Amino acid sequence: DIWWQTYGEGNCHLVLLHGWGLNAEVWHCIREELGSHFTLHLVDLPGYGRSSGFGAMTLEEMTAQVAKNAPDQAIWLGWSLGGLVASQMALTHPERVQALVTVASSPCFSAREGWPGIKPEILGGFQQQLSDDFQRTVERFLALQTLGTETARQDARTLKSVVLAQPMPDVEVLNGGLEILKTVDLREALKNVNMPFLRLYGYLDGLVPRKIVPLLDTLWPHSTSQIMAKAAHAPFISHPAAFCQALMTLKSSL
Ligand SMILES: [Cl-]
Repeated sequence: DIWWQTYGEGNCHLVLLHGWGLNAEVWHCIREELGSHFTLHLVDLPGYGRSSGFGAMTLEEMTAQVAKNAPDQAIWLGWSLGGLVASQMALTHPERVQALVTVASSPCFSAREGWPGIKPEILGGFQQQLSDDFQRTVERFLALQTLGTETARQDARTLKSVVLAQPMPDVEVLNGGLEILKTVDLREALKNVNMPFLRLYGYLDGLVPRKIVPLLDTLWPHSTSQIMAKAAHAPFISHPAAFCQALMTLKSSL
């Protein structure tokens, strides 16, 4: 079964989805601040963290499992890979999604024609590297997410601690997750979501290039965006106050 946790007692439900190679413990730093304003629903994505017994899955397969024991109605907030899951949830069960929020996430992580992103050969390299250098490879992908910030060292340690505090997922699971990043492109599909859609980014993010923000402001006219100036790929860790404020403003606007 998929591991779900409820935290807090706020009058708006908020689902929080973590990124690749991690688990819901990444949200520990913002729980207290958010818990009076939201009831939080924290999930370990299938195959990750405490959600054992799953193998490689496509985004479609993964989201359908996450949906099973998710709350009836909530804001859905996804970080990085979690942002793809939240997006797919908005596309499949719009009546269950009060608002879609992505944080440091792209609808298409891989660079393509006219589209900034990660070279797909780089993601393929990480996949290949998992076979013989499993632990360091996971850590090397995570190490990219905190660079250039005021709190880079501390924040990289935070993510590494999250990884090390639980058993490692199966290589199959991790390889499959990179395949989702490498192959999924939700740019066209997301034009059609009609609930509030807020996209948060870190200016210094080395995985999700800030150049995509104006491209998507134009491609997705119903959506809105905010760039945190001094944050990289984990803005809720480096800048929890600004992150929480964005969610307050969203909550009031529903
Ligand atoms: Cl990710």
